[PDB]
Amino acid sequence: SSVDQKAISTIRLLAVDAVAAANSGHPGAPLGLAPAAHAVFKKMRFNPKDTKWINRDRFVLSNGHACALLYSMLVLYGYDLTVEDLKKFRQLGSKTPGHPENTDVPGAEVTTGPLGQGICNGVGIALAQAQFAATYNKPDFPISDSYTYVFLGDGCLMEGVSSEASSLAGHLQLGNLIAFWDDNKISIDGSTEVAFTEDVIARYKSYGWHIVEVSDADTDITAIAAAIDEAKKVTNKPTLVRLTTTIGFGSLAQGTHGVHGAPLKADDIKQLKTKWGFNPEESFAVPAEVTASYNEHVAENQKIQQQWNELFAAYKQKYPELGAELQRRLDGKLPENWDKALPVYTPADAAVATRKLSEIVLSKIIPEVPEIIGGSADLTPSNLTKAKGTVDFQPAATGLGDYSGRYIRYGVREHAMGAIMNGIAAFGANYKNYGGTFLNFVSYAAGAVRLSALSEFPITWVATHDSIGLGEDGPTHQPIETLAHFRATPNISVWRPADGNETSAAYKSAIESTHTPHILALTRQNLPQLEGSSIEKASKGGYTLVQQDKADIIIVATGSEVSLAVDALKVLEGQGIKAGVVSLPDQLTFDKQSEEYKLSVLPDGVPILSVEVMSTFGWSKYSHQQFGLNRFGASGKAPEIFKLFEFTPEGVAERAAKTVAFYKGKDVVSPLRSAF
Amino acid sequence: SSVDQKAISTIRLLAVDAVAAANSGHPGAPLGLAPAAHAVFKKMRFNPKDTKWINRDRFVLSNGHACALLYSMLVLYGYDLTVEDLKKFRQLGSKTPGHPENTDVPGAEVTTGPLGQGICNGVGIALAQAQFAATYNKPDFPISDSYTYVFLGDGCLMEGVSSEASSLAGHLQLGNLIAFWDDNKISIDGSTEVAFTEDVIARYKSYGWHIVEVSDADTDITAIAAAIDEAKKVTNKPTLVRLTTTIGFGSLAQGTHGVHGAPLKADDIKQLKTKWGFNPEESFAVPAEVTASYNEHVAENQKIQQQWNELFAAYKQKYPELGAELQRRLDGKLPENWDKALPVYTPADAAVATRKLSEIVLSKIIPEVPEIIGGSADLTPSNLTKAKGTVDFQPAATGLGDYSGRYIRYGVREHAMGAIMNGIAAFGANYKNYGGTFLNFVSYAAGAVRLSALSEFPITWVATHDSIGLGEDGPTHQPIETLAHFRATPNISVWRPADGNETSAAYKSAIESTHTPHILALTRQNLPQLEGSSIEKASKGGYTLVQQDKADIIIVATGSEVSLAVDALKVLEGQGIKAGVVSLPDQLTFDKQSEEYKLSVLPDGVPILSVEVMSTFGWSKYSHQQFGLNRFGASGKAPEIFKLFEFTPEGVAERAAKTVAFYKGKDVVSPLRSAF
Ligand SMILES: Cc1ncc(C[n+]2csc(CCOP(=O)(O)OP(=O)(O)O)c2C)c(N)n1
Ligand SMILES: Cc1ncc(C[n+]2csc(CCOP(=O)(O)OP(=O)(O)O)c2C)c(N)n1
Ligand SMILES: O=C(CO)[C@@H](O)[C@H](O)[C@H](O)[C@H](O)COP(=O)(O)O
Ligand SMILES: O=C(CO)[C@@H](O)[C@H](O)[C@H](O)[C@H](O)COP(=O)(O)O
Ligand SMILES: [Ca+2]
Ligand SMILES: [Ca+2]
Repeated sequence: SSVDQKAISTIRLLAVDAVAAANSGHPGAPLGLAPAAHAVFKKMRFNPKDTKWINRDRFVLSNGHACALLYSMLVLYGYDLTVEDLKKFRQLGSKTPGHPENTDVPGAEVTTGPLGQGICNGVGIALAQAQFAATYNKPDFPISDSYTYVFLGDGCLMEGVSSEASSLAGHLQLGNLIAFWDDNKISIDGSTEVAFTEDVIARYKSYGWHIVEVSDADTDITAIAAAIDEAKKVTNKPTLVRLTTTIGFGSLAQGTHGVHGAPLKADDIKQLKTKWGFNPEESFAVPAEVTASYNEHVAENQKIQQQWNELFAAYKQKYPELGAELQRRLDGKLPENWDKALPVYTPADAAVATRKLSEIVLSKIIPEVPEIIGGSADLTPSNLTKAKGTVDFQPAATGLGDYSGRYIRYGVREHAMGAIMNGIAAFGANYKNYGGTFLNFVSYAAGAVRLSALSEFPITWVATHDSIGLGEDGPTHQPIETLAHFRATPNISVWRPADGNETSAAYKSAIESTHTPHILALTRQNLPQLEGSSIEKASKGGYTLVQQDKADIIIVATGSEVSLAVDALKVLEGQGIKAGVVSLPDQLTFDKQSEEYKLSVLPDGVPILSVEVMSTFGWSKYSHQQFGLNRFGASGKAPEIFKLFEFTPEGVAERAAKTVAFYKGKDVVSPLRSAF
Repeated sequence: SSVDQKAISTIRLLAVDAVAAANSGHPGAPLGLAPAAHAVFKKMRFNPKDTKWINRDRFVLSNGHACALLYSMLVLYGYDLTVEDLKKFRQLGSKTPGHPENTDVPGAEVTTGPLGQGICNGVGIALAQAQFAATYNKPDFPISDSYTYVFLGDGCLMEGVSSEASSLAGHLQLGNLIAFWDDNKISIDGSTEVAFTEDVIARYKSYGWHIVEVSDADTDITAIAAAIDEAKKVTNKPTLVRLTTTIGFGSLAQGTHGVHGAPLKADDIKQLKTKWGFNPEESFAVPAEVTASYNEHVAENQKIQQQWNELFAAYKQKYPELGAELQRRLDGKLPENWDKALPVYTPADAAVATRKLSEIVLSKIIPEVPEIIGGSADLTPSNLTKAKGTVDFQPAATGLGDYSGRYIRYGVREHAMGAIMNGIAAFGANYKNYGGTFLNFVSYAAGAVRLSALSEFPITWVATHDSIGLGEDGPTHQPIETLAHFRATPNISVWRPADGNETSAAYKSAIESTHTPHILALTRQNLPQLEGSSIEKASKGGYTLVQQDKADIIIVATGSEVSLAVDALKVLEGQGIKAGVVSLPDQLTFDKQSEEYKLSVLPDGVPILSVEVMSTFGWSKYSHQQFGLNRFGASGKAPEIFKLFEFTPEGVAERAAKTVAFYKGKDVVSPLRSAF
């Protein structure tokens, strides 16, 4: 009460002092949201000493620039983050980076800062919670009953990705999602009147959300707590709580854009402290009564988790099969020998498009690995991402699925699908989740994909129609730059399998992943089964498909161009040129192999030509010369497009012959060599 | 009447026959939207023989997969597109590609197919029209009074980019925008009930749009025409017309997802023809009464344009200064010697961040070039994109600006900003428009940026905070992959100027552009004025900044790393190594120079090391070894991040020395050489 007010002041002043010490960062939203943070964390169930308790409530700061607020809460509650870490806010190597990162910050569920992402991550956490609860809960066994609390600002509400995810969350009736809009009428460019005058509340009602409005969120923590209680009674709608706040509340500069994103003036900090009963000569004060009050809540939460552990033990007795499955998932382990379900092919099998091979893999592994769920952005019958016989993830009230379903209809929402996948991964419980679209439209989701990599989440894009091989839809659909973009992003495995065995290797990697997102670039068109491919060899990312001791040239290729390279080898033989072929289904996986393995694939002393029907960027890592497509495509029958751009056996052979000639009398060393 | 019905049938059957001949494409939405297309084009003012008449109404097919409908309208109205072109729908090299492309299709204002883009392009066309009208119209001189008509589907309404643009368009009170939702309750994955159950109409009202609902848009062309008349009376709101249609109307498979995206069965086409009075044995029928009726409307429109030409002549008499400016703009010519306003610097001038240099350029050229308008995605005081003293583009009713304003508050809406910029460029009248955000968040707009390149639109991104040099905001804000992504996209000039003179060259290129979008990657941090830079040399895209005959190594760098390379040259001199320095402010501009010019910059016989604090992808085009940053960044003071990653004079010198050693006794040829 008095202690509640002191806690709020403590939070506010820790945040302002952290910004002040860094002389960098964002004091405004922390000042405005400290009452709400105090109220929400008092309602949340969490263990600072076990950040991975699966039935914890989750908190996401979607307005991630406000992270001094989050860090202050985590410090006050005794997470593995201290006042000394706050004093190192925004400093190189600290645990308090300028935007929250789940890899570095204990209690940061996701990485935010790029606006709009966190609320979508919250949708995914809530989606996973609903699916998890439907899969495991039993009468008298509420294994999963947690909530997902999200703070977001005007910036997040302006980013289209949040509209996508909010439309979908309302459709999915996600009643355990409770989001709070920091309604402070200020963004970087000033008043929201200059660019953001829509009726946000009316829009959220149009999505099927419940609304609670708190008119004085600067002080009315009673109403904020009551809004949470109200939201919990509305079990079939996500709730948006409108928190009408003053940005920078208490500052001389409150209610202005100047308090958004720069440190307060020293005299402003002094009057903040004196107004709230603190010592203006002191920084980073933590009144012991605040610590005590917060510790009481932690102790209660720890007793809740202790009881949850006993509930889980009793669950394993009453439901031994589900209990063992749940234990395995919480231990982060896939089913024993699950990969024996992966399809295997021989060169005698028929040609198949890698999108169809992907369908077949999914159909075999989904029944074996319950923690696989996924969907498509309105391309299910084109991406081939649904296993026959599975049920869609939908609220049962719709009649269209159930929360125990495993297939998500994302609609035409690639960016939100990407960020929702990140939230599903962030939920934990070993979820291995995927999302289908055309490769060219993965680009719509770049904001989220990049965060999958930075956050180290094992999400998977099923990215079909990978090239000019899709044909008639034409250049607005045909990737050119796309693989280069994602390969140039740290920590993305970009698999472009050539055939059945390679597609199984790509899935083995994607599903086994624990820290690396995957993009599977798959074909519309049929490709032959290759002589020399296997799951084992393709699992190395790059391998020698056709070994030619005494090669005059090695052709390195991916996907649809491996078969082309093999056909070019035969043309070259007729010209008296001996070629080897390397298949490079994943450059990242290949890069992580030993130097000796990599040199066995790309040796010294032989010219290497790359062939891939998109950008040549990156390919000089593996080749001396590069045959690619650095112009936009065309609308026509796919074989005619390939002929137009000379991606034919003869066109490849011609460039291979020119490569052999270009290096005659030169000393050639592997592209893997470098000066540093 | 009877002729109206025959026209609608003609449109429907041309579209279905085009799909049938290609055995590829999308018959459903063309069948459903033919009544609306017929009605809208009858209300539109356009000249098939002058696609660039500046006061034409514009039409945008945002659901671009429905382009057989658009092509049928263009053929029937006598644009430079014939039945023979329709017979070549989706065929290599035809003028009827599988999605409309403004470069290839007469009467296609923009390139659509990637969902959500076209409606945003329409917002930009309407924005430009409003700004253009406010700038030039005078009493009795309605130089510009045209409308922007957009067709869009459920897919476009699900893509977040359309929410961004619709929020902004409602805020901007764009009363000459009239959009039509194809409300057919079907997408690729089936019924919209599976993923898209929001109250679209309520959402559009929340943005401040006017609504008209047409309950039977399969037949009620009277109500569609009346909806247009109603929309035109609402001058301070964009209008959404809900067209309740049956996808594939008339087909045996109408009302199903199967009619969305594959050819109809032959017997289905036969019964379509017989039901509508056509010969089932005939394809591509064009009844002469339809041609006649459409020609009447063209003739009336041509008389309207003829009168507009006389109005323009009278305008030039009454308002000679504005008239000459308008003529110049319609001739596609910038003001004579406008570039004399570009700022010029010497090495004696102070260090300045290239974001601040950009502000100064804009402040000098905006007063000289009226066709420059632009804005920022809620980063105006950080991107520095507004010239002091200019007025924002806002409806005057808000009191916050005027439609004659030149500065757009886009809000936190990068993707819509990108697509709106494309629409402003598509309007014509020599508009040279720009949009500011942080470089890392240009990625949120990749869907639109790619279309800027494919559409050949001279738009400009003012992309500040380009690297780890931004410091404390950390890795969620620091570009790594971003330049590689856009450089790998065909037809994007990616300028990364090092200093004042280079920044002026970058703007000279961006503003003179007529077919190439520009991204200007600009710094937060200060950089020195370079000895050896000039507008003239930087205008070549790459140039020798420090010439060293007898160089042991050449260091090629961009942006902030050019000064670093110059400092490394001094360290190397102390180690007995002579270096030259190349500055490469735009790789695309450089690539377009003559081979002899390029070789004068990157000669044979000398190792070349690239230095740029982001991905090394692409750099092997210009260098033998590459020093870059292929991992994510860090949150800290920027100079400490540079030190951590060894982007220091000593760290560059060390790698340069290792490069010299690596090539000792090797024959080195320019990276510009290739085997083919
Ligand atoms: C995708 C993206 N675009 C731009 C930014 C730059 N940026 C950070 S905060 C911010 C404005 C935030 O306004 P709001 O969310 O209302 O925060 P508040 O001012 O209330 O603290 C912007 C534009 C960003 N972080 N992410
Ligand atoms: C950004 C983007 N994502 C995905 C696609 C793939 N695609 C084309 S049409 C379409 C569905 C369109 O549904 P709707 O707009 O309702 O069209 P209709 O079925 O009514 O013809 C999809 C998902 C695309 N063209 N663009
Ligand atoms: O327009 C689009 C996607 O941009 C879709 O309809 C796309 O054209 C699909 O290829 C068609 O629906 C046909 O699908 P598929 O034969 O490629 O599986
Ligand atoms: O959080 C964000 C952007 O992601 C913004 O507030 C960003 O941090 C800006 O850098 C701050 O507002 C400070 O701006 P500036 O000093 O870099 O111009
Ligand atoms: Ca705000
Ligand atoms: Ca539809």
